[PDB]
Parts: sequence; C-alpha cells; structure tokens
Amino acid sequence: SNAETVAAIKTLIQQLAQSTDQFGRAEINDALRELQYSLETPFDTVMRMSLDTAQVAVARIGSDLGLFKHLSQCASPQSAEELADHLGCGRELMSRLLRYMASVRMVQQTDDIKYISSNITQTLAVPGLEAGMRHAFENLWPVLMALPDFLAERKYPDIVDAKDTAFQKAFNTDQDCFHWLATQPTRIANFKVLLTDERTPNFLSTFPLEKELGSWSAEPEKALFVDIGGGMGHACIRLREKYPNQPGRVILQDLPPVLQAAQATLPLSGIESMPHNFHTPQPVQGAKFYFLRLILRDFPDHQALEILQNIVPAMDAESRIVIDDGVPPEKGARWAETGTDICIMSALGSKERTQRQWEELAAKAGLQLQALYQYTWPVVNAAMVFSLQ
Amino acid sequence: SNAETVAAIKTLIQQLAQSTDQFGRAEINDALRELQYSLETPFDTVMRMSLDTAQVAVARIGSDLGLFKHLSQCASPQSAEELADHLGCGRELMSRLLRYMASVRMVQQTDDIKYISSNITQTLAVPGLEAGMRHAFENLWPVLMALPDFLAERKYPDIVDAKDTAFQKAFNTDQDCFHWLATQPTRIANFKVLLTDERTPNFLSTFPLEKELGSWSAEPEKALFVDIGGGMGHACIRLREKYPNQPGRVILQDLPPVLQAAQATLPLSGIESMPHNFHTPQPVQGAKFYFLRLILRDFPDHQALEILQNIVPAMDAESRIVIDDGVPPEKGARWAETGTDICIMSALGSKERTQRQWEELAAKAGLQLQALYQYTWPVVNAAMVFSLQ
Amino acid sequence: SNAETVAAIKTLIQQLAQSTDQFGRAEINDALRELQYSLETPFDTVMRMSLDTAQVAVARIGSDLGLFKHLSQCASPQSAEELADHLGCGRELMSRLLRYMASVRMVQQTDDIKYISSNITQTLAVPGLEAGMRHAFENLWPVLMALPDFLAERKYPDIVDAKDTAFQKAFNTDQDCFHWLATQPTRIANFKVLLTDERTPNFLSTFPLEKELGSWSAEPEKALFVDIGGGMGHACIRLREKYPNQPGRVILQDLPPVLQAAQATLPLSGIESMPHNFHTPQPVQGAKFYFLRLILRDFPDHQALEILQNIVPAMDAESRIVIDDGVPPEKGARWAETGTDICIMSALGSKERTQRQWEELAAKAGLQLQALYQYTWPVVNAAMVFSLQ
Amino acid sequence: SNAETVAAIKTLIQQLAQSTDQFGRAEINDALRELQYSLETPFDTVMRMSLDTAQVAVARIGSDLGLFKHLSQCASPQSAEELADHLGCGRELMSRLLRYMASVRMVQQTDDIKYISSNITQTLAVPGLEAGMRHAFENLWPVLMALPDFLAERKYPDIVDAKDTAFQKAFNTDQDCFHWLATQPTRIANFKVLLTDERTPNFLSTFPLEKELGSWSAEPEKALFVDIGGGMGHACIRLREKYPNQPGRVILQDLPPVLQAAQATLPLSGIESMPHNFHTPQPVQGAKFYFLRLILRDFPDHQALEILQNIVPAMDAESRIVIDDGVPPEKGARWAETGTDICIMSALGSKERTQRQWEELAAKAGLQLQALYQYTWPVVNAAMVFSLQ
Ligand SMILES: C[S@@+](CC[C@H](N)C(=O)[O-])C[C@H]1O[C@@H](n2cnc3c(N)ncnc32)[C@H](O)[C@@H]1O
Ligand SMILES: C[S@@+](CC[C@H](N)C(=O)[O-])C[C@H]1O[C@@H](n2cnc3c(N)ncnc32)[C@H](O)[C@@H]1O
Ligand SMILES: C[S@@+](CC[C@H](N)C(=O)[O-])C[C@H]1O[C@@H](n2cnc3c(N)ncnc32)[C@H](O)[C@@H]1O
Ligand SMILES: C[S@@+](CC[C@H](N)C(=O)[O-])C[C@H]1O[C@@H](n2cnc3c(N)ncnc32)[C@H](O)[C@@H]1O
Ligand SMILES: C/C=C/[C@H]1Oc2c(-c3ccccc3)c[nH]c(=O)c2[C@H]2[C@@H]1CCC[C@@H]2C
Ligand SMILES: C/C=C/[C@H]1Oc2c(-c3ccccc3)c[nH]c(=O)c2[C@H]2[C@@H]1CCC[C@@H]2C
Ligand SMILES: [Cl-]
Ligand SMILES: [Cl-]
Ligand code: NA
Ligand code: NA
Repeated sequence: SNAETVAAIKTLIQQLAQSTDQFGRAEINDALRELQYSLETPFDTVMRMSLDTAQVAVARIGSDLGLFKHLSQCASPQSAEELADHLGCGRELMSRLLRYMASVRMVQQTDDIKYISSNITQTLAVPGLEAGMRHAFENLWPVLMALPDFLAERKYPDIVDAKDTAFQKAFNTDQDCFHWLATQPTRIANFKVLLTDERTPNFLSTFPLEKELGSWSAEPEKALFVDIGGGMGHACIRLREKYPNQPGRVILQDLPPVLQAAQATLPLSGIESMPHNFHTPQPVQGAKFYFLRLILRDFPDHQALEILQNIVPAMDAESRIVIDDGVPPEKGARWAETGTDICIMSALGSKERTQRQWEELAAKAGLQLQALYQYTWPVVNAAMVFSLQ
Repeated sequence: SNAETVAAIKTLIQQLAQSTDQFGRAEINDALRELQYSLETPFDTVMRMSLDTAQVAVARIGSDLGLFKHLSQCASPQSAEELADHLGCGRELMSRLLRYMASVRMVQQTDDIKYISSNITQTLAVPGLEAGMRHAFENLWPVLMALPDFLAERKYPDIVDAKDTAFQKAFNTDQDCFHWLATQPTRIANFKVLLTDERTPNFLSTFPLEKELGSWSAEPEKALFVDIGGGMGHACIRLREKYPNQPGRVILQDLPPVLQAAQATLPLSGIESMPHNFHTPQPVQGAKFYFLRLILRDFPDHQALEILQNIVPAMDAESRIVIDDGVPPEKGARWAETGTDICIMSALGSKERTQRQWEELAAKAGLQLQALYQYTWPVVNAAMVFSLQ
Repeated sequence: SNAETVAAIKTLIQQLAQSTDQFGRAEINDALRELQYSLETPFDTVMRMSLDTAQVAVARIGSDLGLFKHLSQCASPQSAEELADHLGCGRELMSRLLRYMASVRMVQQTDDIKYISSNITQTLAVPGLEAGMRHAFENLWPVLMALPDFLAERKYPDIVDAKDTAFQKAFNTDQDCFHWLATQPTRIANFKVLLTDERTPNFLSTFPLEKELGSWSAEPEKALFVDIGGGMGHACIRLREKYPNQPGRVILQDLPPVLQAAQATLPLSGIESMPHNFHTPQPVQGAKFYFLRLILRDFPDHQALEILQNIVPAMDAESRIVIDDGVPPEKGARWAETGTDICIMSALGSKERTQRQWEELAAKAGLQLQALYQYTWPVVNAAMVFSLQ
Repeated sequence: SNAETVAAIKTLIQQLAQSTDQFGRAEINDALRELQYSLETPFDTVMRMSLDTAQVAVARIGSDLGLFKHLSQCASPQSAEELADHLGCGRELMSRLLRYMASVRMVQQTDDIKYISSNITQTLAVPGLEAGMRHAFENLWPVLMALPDFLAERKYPDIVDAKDTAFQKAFNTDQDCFHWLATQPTRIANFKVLLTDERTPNFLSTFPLEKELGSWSAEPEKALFVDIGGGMGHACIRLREKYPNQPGRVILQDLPPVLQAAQATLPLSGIESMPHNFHTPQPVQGAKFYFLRLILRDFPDHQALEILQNIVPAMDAESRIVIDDGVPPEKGARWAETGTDICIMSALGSKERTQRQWEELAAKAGLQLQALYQYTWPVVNAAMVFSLQ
C-alpha cells in the first residue's frame, strides 16, 4: 500500500530526527529538500517555482488578520466560518485561505474540516519572527523582483557598491538601503521588532572564553566585551548569564534610538549602554573582545574595512576583534547561506565571505586570524578571533 | 555518522521511489515536503519563506543569460569563469549565481568546483517549461505581491469579478487580465510558448471511449470531438493517435493566432482547425464530445456559465460536454491544487472547484453529471462527462 | 546498489536501535527475526533449520579449544595459522572453523583474512555465559532430540511427570533430571558456573518496596527477605545494595554446596547463608518476603504446589510469597518464552505459566495475588506478590 | 511509539524486498541476520543458541502429526482444540506446540487465538522440503552432536577421509556414510524423497549454451549432455525445456534404483536413462557436456579426483566437463556455504571448495578452467566449464 509506505517513511524520519540533536535535524531537513528536488518531475519543478511564492503573500494576509496569534491561543478546533466571523474576513475567502494554509502546514486541518495551530502557526504568532516574514515580503521581495532586469540593463556587472545595486531600481532612489530606510516609518517599526528576534544557538555554546582570556586582567577598570552594533544586547546578556562573576566591563554600543529600545529588556546593572557610531573611532581602549555579530556581512569590503580600521587603533596586544558571522565553505555551500548572499548583494551590495575572504579582509586592516569557533551546522556561523598582525 | 545516517535516508527513499510509479513518487514527494515543514525550526520557517522566492528570480536570470540551455548541451563540466565569458556575465556575479543555483539543484557543482546540468537544468532549457517559470516571474509574482494590501484595503471581500481583483492593482489598469495580456507583445509571445508544454498523463489513459460512445454513429458528417480552446491541439493529436480508426470529425477550436501556431505540429490530415471564440455560439452541432480542458478554471461562475450556455444549444441527446480540469477534494487538498486557487483568484477572479461545485455550476447550464474519470493522483484532474438534464 | 541498499538498511536500523533502550532494542530484534522468516524462500527455511544448530556444536568446539577467551584478550588480528598453533588445532580445521564462525559473527574476519573478537566472542568467553552454551549442548540438545519419538511412541500425551518425559529416554535412566544431574560431576560443575550469570534487569527496578512494606516492623529478629533457592544470592546482594538502611534479616537459602560456592562473592556482613532444602518445611517464621526466583518454573504443578505448601505455614498476615518468574501472555507469546516451555516440558515435565495459571496454582496453596510488578519487556518476567487467602 | 517504529521498519523492509528480485531479497535476509547478531545482548545470544535447536524438533513433531499439510489445506482458522482432536494429539500438548510454532512463524496465530498456515507451514507440507528437515533431524544432528568430542578425542586433526570423521562415532560404524546408508530403510525412503526437491534457480538461467557449443556438431549421433549422477534428471528436463530443438543425445546416468524412481516423472521421449556407476569409466564418448551437479562436494579430493579421471578418457577436444557446485569466496563467505562445509566435513569427510581449490583439483585430472557461470547470489553456485589441458 502506497499510503502505508508513505506513513512508514514519515514515522522513521520522525524517529530519526527526534533522537538526534538540532544539528542532525538540520542535516536531515536539507536532505529531504535535496530528495524533493531530485524526485520532482519537470512539471513539478515549474509548479513549485510558480506556487511557493504564494506562501509569503498568504502569511502576510494571515498576519494582517491576526489569524496566527488567534489560532495559537484557541483551545479547540475552529471552523472556517467561526474564524471568518471572529477575524472580520469574508467567509469564502477565509475558507480558501485556510485550505491553502493547511496544505503547506501553516495551519492544520482536522478530519471534520476544522483548523488548529501548527508549529508554523505558533512561529508566525511570535512578533520577532512574524516581523522576519513581513520583512521578506516588503523589503526582500521588491529587490529580488528588480534584480533580473537590473542585471540585464547593466550587462551583468559584478556588484560591489551599496549605492549601485538592485535596491535603487526597486525603490526608485539613489541612496543606499540603510539611508533610505532611515526615512520610512512602517519600515522602521518592523525593523525595530526584528532586532528582538534572538538567534539560537549562539557563539557562547562553543567559545572557550577562559582559554581565550589567558592571563588578561580586568584591573583596574578594563572592558571584557564591547558589543559593537549590539542591537538589543543579546550577546551581552548571554555573556553575563553564562559567566556571571567574570571581571570586566561589558558594554553595548549602538545608535541612541536602538539603545533606548534596549533599556526595557536589559538587566538593571552589569551592562553599560554606550552610544557609538561604528563609522567613528572606537572609544573603549584595550578591551579584551571587540565583538561584531552579523555586522560586516551587510557591507562591501571597502566599508567593512573602514569599520575594522576604526577599531584597530583602540587595541592593545591582548585585545581581539571577534567577528561572529557566516563562514560558508569553498564548495557545497547550503541554500541558506547562498540565498542570503544573493539577497544582500541585491539590497546592500555586500556578500557572504568564506574563511579565506574574511582573512583577506582582516589582513587589510592589519589583523591575523588566531582561532575560529564554529557554533552552527551545517550552515556555518562561527566566532572568528583576530589579533593585531 | 550523521552524514552516514543522512546518506542512508537518501539511499532508501531513492530506492522506494524508483520502485513505484509516477503517482507513488508524487505521494512520496508530498510526504517529504510535509516532513520538512514539521521538522524545521521557527528560524528555519522564516529563512525558507525569506529565500525560496529567490529561486524564481535567479532562474529568470539564468534564462536571460541562456545558461540552462548552454549547460544542458555541454559535454564536460564547465568552470564559472568559462561560463561567465561564454555567456557575457561578470565573473564574480557568475560564480555567485552558480553557487546559489547548485545549492538548490538548478545546476550541479562538482568536487573541483565546476558545473554540470541537473534534472532542473534540463527542465529549464525546455522552451515550454522555461516559459512557465518566466510566467511565474512576470505575471504571477506581481499579482501575489498586490493581494495582501488589496484584501486589506477592501476589507477582505469574497472576490468574484475578473475586473475587480488584485490584477488591477498590480498592473495599474482597469482591464481584466486576459484582455490586458493581449495588448502586451513580450507577454503574449511567452504565453504562446507556454502552450507547447503538454501535460502528462492525459485523460485518455482512463477515459473509456468505447463505453461512452455506445452505438453512436458519425454519419453524414458529425464530429466525434470538438476541442474548445484546444491550444496546440494536444488532446486532438492524442485522440487520433490512440483511436486512429474511430470515425468522426476531430476539430480543434481556438482563436486564429493560436491555430496558426499549431499548424506546424498538427498532423497533415485528420484534425480540422476551426477558428472559434468560445464566448460566442458553438457552430458545430450534435457533436459527441465538446471538450473543455483547463478552460473553465480561468473564469468566475458567471463567465464559466456563459461559456457552457454557448455550447448547450448545439447539443443533441447523445452529445456530452467533457470538462477536463482540477477536481480538488473537500478536505486534505494538496498544495498544487490550493496554491493554484489563490493564484487564479488574484489574477483572474476564478477558483478551483470541488466535484460538488462543478455539478452546481453545470446544473445552472441545464447539465447533469454522468461520469467522472480521474487520471492524476494525488492531485485530482478528471474528465467530467455532462449530458443535458 | 543492492549492496548500497543493504548497507543503508543496516545504518538506519543501527541508528534506531542506539537511540532506544534495552526493551526497544529487544522489540527491534524480534521484528528482524519475524521479517527474516517471512522473507525467506522455502529452500532458505530448510537450509536455516539444517544449519543453525551447527552453531552450538562449533561454539562448544571453540570453548573446548579456549578460542574465545584467547581471541578476546588478543590485541591484534590473528591469522588462522597463529590461532591453530597456539591452541593445538590442525591448521586446516582451524581455518574452516574460523570461516564458519565469522559467517555467524562468533568471531570477525578482517579484510586480510585475519580474525578478531566479536560481541559474541566476548560473550562466549564469560564463564557463566559459556556454561549456558555448554548446557544447551550437553543437556538441552539430547532431550530435544528424544522428544519427537517419545511423543510418537506414547501417542502424544500431555506430559505432567518429571519422571516420565523425554529426559528418561535421552539419558537411558529412570531418574528425574535433577537427581540424575547430581550424580554427574562434569555436569554439576558446569551448572555451578551457570549460577554465576546474573540476569539484568532485575525485579528491584520496578518493585515498590516501600509501598509493599508499609509499617512492617523488623523487631525482635524478623527477616525482611528470605531467598529460597537463591543460588549465588544475587537477589540478596542487589536488595542490600539498593536499600542498605532497611532493617530486617536478609537470608540466602540453598543447599550446602551452592552456599559454599557463594561465600566468595557475598558481602562479609548483612546476608546470612542458611542451608535449607525447599522440599522441607520453611524454618524462618513470619518473614516479610519469601522469594522464589526461577524456581517454580522447573516443577510440574504437583511439585510446585508442594514447595509452596512448605512455606505457607510459616507465614503470618503480613508475609508475602514473591514469585519472580516468566509470565507469558495468553496470546502473541515470544520465542524466548515459548521455546523455554518446550525445553522444560522435555527435560523437567514442567511448563511456563500465564498469570491466570500462576493464580490457579497459588490458590491451591491458599494464596491470593495482591500485585504483579513486570520488569522485563517484551518477554514477561514479573514479581508476583501473594498473600494468604 | 516503539510499536509504531517497529511496524514502520517492517513496512519499509517488506516494500524494499517486494520490489527487488530474489537475489536482492537474499541479500536483505542476510543483512537482517547480521543485524540481529550484532544487536542481541549477551544473554540473548545464549538464549538463541539454547532454543533455536527446538525448531527442528518441533518441525519433526508437526510432520509426524501431519499438522502442516492439514493446516495448509484449511479454509478458515482452526482452534488448538480442533487441531488436537483432528490430528490425535493431547489437547494441552497441541496448544503448547502451536504457541511455540506461532512464535517462530511455523504457523500463524490469529487475534482470537486460532491458527492458520504461514509460508513456512506450506513449505513443511511439501514432501521434498519436509524430507530436508527430517534429514537435518535424523542424519545431520547426530553427526554435529558427535563432532566436538570426536575432535577432542583425536586432538583436532584435519579431517580428510570419509571413513574417519564424526559420522563413524555418531552411528557406531566403521564404514563411510554412503555405504552405511545403503543398509537402512527409513533413511533410504526419506533420501528418496529428497531427490525430488529441485533447486531454483538453475544453471540454465545464465549458461550461454549456444556460445559454449561453438561449431560442435551432434552428427552422426553424439551426446549433447550426459548428466552424471543426475538423480531424477531435473537438469536434463530443464535443458530439453529451454532448448527443445537443439540436436544431440541427452542422457541421464545414475544407479538402477534411482533411474527406476525417475521414470515416473521423466518425459516420454528425448531423455535416455543409462545405468552407470560414476566410479567406473564413462561409457559415452565425445559428448559436448559431461555434467556433475552437487556430486564432487560430497567427496574428499582423492575420491573426487577419481570421479573426474573416469570421465577424462571419454573426452574429445570439444568435450567439456561442467561442474555445477558451490564456489564460496576466499573471504566473507556466507553462513549457508560455511555451515554446509562443516556438515559435509562431519558426515562425509569432504569440503566446500573455492574457485582456486576447484582449479587445483581439476588440474590433477588434466583439466583447465575455460569459463565460470554464476547463477545464484550472494551464496555462489556456478557452472564451471573445464577443457582438456
Ligand atoms: C543585524 S542588526 C543587530 C546585530 C547585532 N550584533 C545582533 O547580533 O543582534 C545591526 C545592528 O547594527 C546597528 N547599526 C547600524 N548602523 C550603525 C552604526 N553606524 N553604528 C552603530 N550601530 C549601527 C543597528 O542599529 C543594529 O542594532
Ligand atoms: C490554458 S490554455 C488551454 C489549452 C488546451 N485546452 C490545453 O489543455 O492545452 C487556454 C486556451 O484557451 C484559448 N482561448 C482563450 N480565449 C479564447 C476564446 N475567447 N475563444 C477560444 N479560445 C480561447 C487560448 O488561446 C488557449 O489556447
Ligand atoms: C535456576 S537456579 C535459580 C537461583 C536463583 N533463584 C536465581 O535467580 O539466580 C535454581 C536454584 O535452586 C537451587 N535448588 C535446587 N534444588 C533445591 C532444593 N531442594 N532446596 C534448595 N535449593 C535448591 C539450586 O541450587 C539453584 O541455586
Ligand atoms: C546430490 S544427489 C543428486 C545430484 C544431481 N546431480 C542433482 O542435481 O539433483 C547425488 C546423486 O548421485 C547418485 N549417486 C551416488 N553414487 C553414485 C554412483 N556411484 N554412480 C552414479 N550415481 C551415484 C545418487 O543416486 C544421487 O542421484
Ligand atoms: C497557462 C497557465 C499558466 C500558469 O498560470 C495560470 C493562469 C494564468 C495566470 C495569469 C495570467 C494568465 C493565465 C490561469 N489558470 C491556471 O491554472 C494557471 C496555473 C499555470 C501553471 C502554474 C500555476 C498557475 C496557477
Ligand atoms: C539454569 C538454566 C539453564 C537453561 O535450561 C533450563 C533448565 C534446566 C534444563 C535442564 C536441566 C536442568 C535445568 C530449567 N528451567 C529453565 O528455564 C532453563 C532455561 C535455561 C536458559 C536457556 C533456556 C532453558 C529453557
Ligand atoms: Cl495539476
Ligand atoms: Cl526471560
Ligand atoms: Na551565492
Ligand atoms: Na567452513
């Protein structure tokens, strides 16, 4: 029986996933995608490319209606009629949306054609994660839709400049993304919520802090950790959580509006909030770790170099710059780390960097790689520890 | 070990797939997608929705460059630099595009970082399938992009009008989709290539022609089969191919430009090409089968009703209207027959219809369902045979 | 490919096995055996029945030669010629024996045709497990060999008498098995080594000692636990190990030679060794638990009844008889608790007993079942707690 | 759920088996056995070695009762009581036998504790296959039970002589097996039925007969095929079936009592029955193929050499000797071909031979290997074609 074999496949894959860890499960999920692409028919490939786009649009509609948050708190299955009346949606529109959502597990449909939350419905109800999907719809989609004709019109140039990429055609502006987004309210509110989505796991999973400290001393009043562009300060919070009695200042540096947003969730003491533009010289001198997580990936090498050069003069012999960012391999890179590369090229003019490309960039700033501590698999995120040359 | 487990999963799924038939393989691929969605983390969900739409943009770039047809005819692996200089692409851009395409199997990367065609490469080199991908990019994506705000602005109506749906916002026009397309030369050219893609399997695999015919006589000059909106006439070709000695006229009906495009690939005898607009009265009287394949799905009930009412008066007691189209189930409908529903709502104001919905629509035309012959699984396509009430 | 499929099956089963517990692994191994029997051809069936018994003969040869203990302590692979000359075996015979043992995993053959220990090699080097294999060869096989003609000659009786079953034909004696063994020195020596094999898990993993005890008081000198036929006293040892501060005498009862063999491995204090024949009245009065592990299974109902009737008069209202033994299900019983049934019918005139059969036997002794605490799965071993009626 | 995972394992293994061919299924079955041995606990290993012997004894009882043939023709499940009364067996003995048989799939037990035939019950009802199991019980078992103490008493000699092996101790005789069996009636009747069990597949599956013929001519009256020790003549029957109009005599040679037994099932013409002792010179001169299937494996090299030397003088330049027999590999030999080696060493003093050992034996007879045509996998049976040197 085909159905019996399909059910047994699901049982065995679920059991294998449940027994391994998060990295093993991520490897299984990539394998399932690889198998799907290898087994689909030519017509299936075109159908998948035609229709998988609709998930983001329909997730946007569900978020506009508040469907996912409502469904995630319901204690019993709900009919399409009940959901439509409660959320203020046309009854047959609601039924068609739910049918589509159930077919891509954005909700679950029951045997009496009612609806309950799935793992994805819960995810889309979380404000920082819902903001990621809304960001894909309103910011990434227009840039991806502009890039084929941008490249055609310009005879397929190598994109190297944040002010000359697809973003400018998509949003009909001459400034780079970061400035243009400075001026748009709805954009900024969603961006704001995006900063609250903390990624797991983080570099402290694998970072051998005591080993990297060596005999460095916090006396008299030195800084252990300067989180440059630290956003809501998640790195600082987790550092103090895991090393609560390690001496030394822990300093969150960002722009004033972001630090004001961070105060609500920062600890009452132990973490300093210091306004600092990372395009200016670093004010904290001789810190042990100058930390840049998911900062440099957003800049082409000219601008990423200048961010590092503003830090290097503050370093003493024991100081390290810690770049925590994607480190895709030379070959066999996965879709999450090559898709990111196409999107940041499109929007920001920047790129993902292999380990060799990170080392070449850091060498231009007078820096040498001392250690690399991977903390995610199979997609590579790592804390790279750089010394003065 | 993790790598060993993952490779073993792929070996076993590949072996199970190779041993079933096309419908079994489609069930396996549906299960692999559901497993992927159930096993992904919340961050995975957002990254998948953020990045999967980039595949359509990058397939459109590869199509613009001629990359897939070139790779498909290459006899050895090609370096990124060879492809870049052959195709007129910047070398760094080409390398980044190929890394991304290899990660989603749109090409294959070798272990010395050269590139060869995949199944997907070959698919995207086929003119009609390439055109389906290009249609997704240039026609489906803008309407999906406009749908959320269109729904919000209009307070979530039940869309029933081809001249009042998301299409009008997306392309800033008051025309309905079909009329507007007819004014756009590049778009109509790509649609004509799309008509050359023949779906498989087809209704003749399960349609019991002999039993439906009974003692039906073709004399003096009656038609056995009238293919209304038949495009390239693939249904007429396959009919004549399978039943070459069955008497009766076989008539392809479409608008003049499509009939002209069809002449190259039609048989020299046995199939008549008859210009006919299906919004006007059917000229062929008393035919055995009036055949509508993937036609009525593109019209709201009002207009689909009118198309049937243009045929009904031409029928005698033995005539049948055969609707060959999607018949999704009442529950558990699959993504390829619910995502279509959302797309055709947004572009055409139309919908997919369950069996009960087809029968209700046909009853307003004075017709009753005699038989239903499914020929695809698990996504339902069927030949629905209707007679006068 | 066939080889690839086969290796993938083994990878996936090994991964599933490693992730469950011992009971899950036992269920998997039962399923593998049932799959093997359902998939074998008719000729396979006969070859399996023809050849699988050779493994006991060749394990007995390896034991005679000392091969398994020698291989288990070897630090590198050994050639057949090295093993032959070390162990005193003809070189061709040794090579043929090793080829056979490698094909059933009793050793492992390397790719340069040398030999190393397997899990099974290590098992057969353990004195008590070696003795179980030697017992199968010298005691179980002759009785199984005599059973078919014994049944035929006697017109298929229901065997109920330890002095009238297949044992008497197999060893050409009128004695019952236990008495005859006691006259055979080599056999009794191997049985004494067999007593050193401690089964795991044991009843204390699920026995709720505190709840069964209640407010039971040990003073002035009552016994908490009387281990009747306790062998090496493993139940007493594990009892004292798990509940070292529970007051009350713990008493191992067995015949003098077994108590003497037990002295080496008993604790120096806390467990009394008391010579007692369980076919005679129980000397310890009013103990909390009189414990019979794998005792009553070796006696037909008449004699098992007598053993219980020798204990009952020693009981007070708080005393319990704990029968720790196999409790096979009414249906779906597994091969390891039905093959035992056939063996003990043939050698001892005994039987395995379902829960209902245990309760019927205990009721003739005046006892009622209070509780049943299973501690192995899927083959059922349980501690059955009986009180006076 | 453990049960759910176990059920899914069975479903997936059954589906993989059902889709491959008989050789793929034989590889899967060997893998399942390998997994069982690797996953069992030390106690399980001893239990399996103690109890798997009982299958042959209980199969013997079932055959004595006629249970398997009766159950194989029953049209509905039968209770233990019904079977006991019909077959003349004690009711509780019958119930215990059926419980054991169901646990090793020798029958199947239903959910209402009744019994139906399994694949193994059908196999054991077939007279030639039942005779193989009875042969294992009455002929192979006594020799395997004698071999450990035979080897111990004789200080582990290399066994090379049919008149000095374990057989002589097992059956208290000084003659080799073949003569001693000449004198025992029950033995001979069962042996007789054994000859009717035709193995599948056979060498004609893969033997390129037309290629091996070359330009050999049957004119005037030459023999195509001389089946030496051909038993019931199955090789001759299948040769004429697959090559019904190939010219040349086809001759079955055996001892007179076997050829009289073969007449009932030989074709009415086309196959000659010729009495011939293969220890005498071959009377048919210049045949194309002199065929020896499963003959030489039963003889030590001295006697196997003399059988070949009696054929060689009859050969002309185009004649071939075809040895069809087991050809185990140099390493990694499977249990069916190494267990056979131990049993024929025990009973007959002979051995399985690798390809190199066959070539060494044939070279002593003046013969050279021309071709080897395997026809079973993974256990190697092959037709080896030898020429004059
Ligand atoms: C990817 S986000 C947050 C990255 C942060 N390290 C983390 O892991 O959450 C980039 C951060 O850089 C900050 N940022 C952007 N421009 C900056 C500038 N010129 N100076 C300092 N911070 C800046 C943003 O405000 C935001 O908090
Ligand atoms: C989705 S295509 C289907 C073609 C065909 N039934 C098949 O299965 O391939 C729709 C067809 O309808 C035709 N069509 C659109 N409007 C029409 C009209 N007013 N009258 C006749 N044909 C029309 C198009 O030219 C096109 O060939
Ligand atoms: C199967 S062994 C079981 C030992 C112990 N109950 C255990 O679980 O290991 C049976 C034990 O019963 C003992 N036994 C046999 N006959 C006995 C008798 N008449 N009185 C006391 N013990 C006896 C033997 O010496 C042996 O130690
Ligand atoms: C393994 S059995 C049958 C083998 C046969 N080639 C086949 O594949 O069925 C061995 C055969 O050799 C025959 N045989 C034994 N001694 C013989 C002898 N001295 N001369 C001729 N045939 C003999 C037996 O009668 C029996 O038919
Ligand atoms: C020729 C069809 C191409 C694809 O667009 C359509 C259309 C369509 C959409 C916009 C403009 C014109 C027609 C109507 N009706 C369908 O069914 C599909 C499906 C087609 C294939 C992929 C998914 C779509 C929903
Ligand atoms: C100490 C037990 C050894 C094994 O023989 C027995 C015996 C037994 C048999 C013959 C003579 C003396 C005792 C009784 N009662 C059992 O239960 C087992 C099982 C034992 C382990 C393997 C399978 C057997 C049926
Ligand atoms: Cl479809
Ligand atoms: Cl047990
Ligand atoms: Na890339
Ligand atoms: Na061997």
